[PDB]
Amino acid sequence: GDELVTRIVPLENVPARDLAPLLRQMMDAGSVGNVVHYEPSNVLILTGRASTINKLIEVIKRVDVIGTEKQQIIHLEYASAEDLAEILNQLIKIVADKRTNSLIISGPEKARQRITSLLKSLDVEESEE
Amino acid sequence: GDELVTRIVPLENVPARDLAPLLRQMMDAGSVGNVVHYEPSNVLILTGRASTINKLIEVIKRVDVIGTEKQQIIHLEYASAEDLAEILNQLIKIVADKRTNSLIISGPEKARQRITSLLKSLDVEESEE
Repeated sequence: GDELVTRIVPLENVPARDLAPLLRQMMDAGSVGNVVHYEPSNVLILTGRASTINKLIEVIKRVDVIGTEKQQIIHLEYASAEDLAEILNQLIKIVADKRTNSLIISGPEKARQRITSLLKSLDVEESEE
Repeated sequence: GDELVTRIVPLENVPARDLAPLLRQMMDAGSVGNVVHYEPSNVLILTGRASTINKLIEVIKRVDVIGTEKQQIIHLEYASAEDLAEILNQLIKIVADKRTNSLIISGPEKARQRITSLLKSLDVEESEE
């Protein structure tokens, strides 16, 4: 409740700077005794009573996983990598592998899904004949 | 009704910035206790009583799907891809595939429809003889 402790959550996805008006606004939300502060390493360090920090650290993990963009690298079944590169690149990162033939992709999980749906569009090997 | 809660809808299609006069105008619409705020990740975070947030989050999903432009990639039946490229490009994105022969297209659903109607214009293989 009123218990004043310091507890520290980074925003890894984004530089935490963007919560400085928000979180010292949450200092500015209620009766003070609060500290919000920022390392270059992008950890967000807090001090405050138990509730103000409840919804402060709420803000912080929030802006973390709602600032998500995260890595995945995926196979390419048949089609040559350079191609699916050529298409998706100029559609507006995207990495190709011919040796093991992989499409490699970054973004949020919603980038994961959207470009997995582009993949599912073309995973098919053409019946060139 | 009067229940004050924070609830958060992104505008994925557009950067949510364009609702800052609108939604803090909806703070400014009625008796306050409201917060509207914006992540770089383009999620739009709200705080307010149940009705003001009813029509606030209304605004937000609204400007989402009315800011729609969304992806689809489509086959090309016969005609070479470079061609239908050449025409539609210089008509004022548009991606070609010769290997699997696909016309690839971005836009709203209304871009979907309009250029599906250009497609239906020429899907036909010419009787070159």
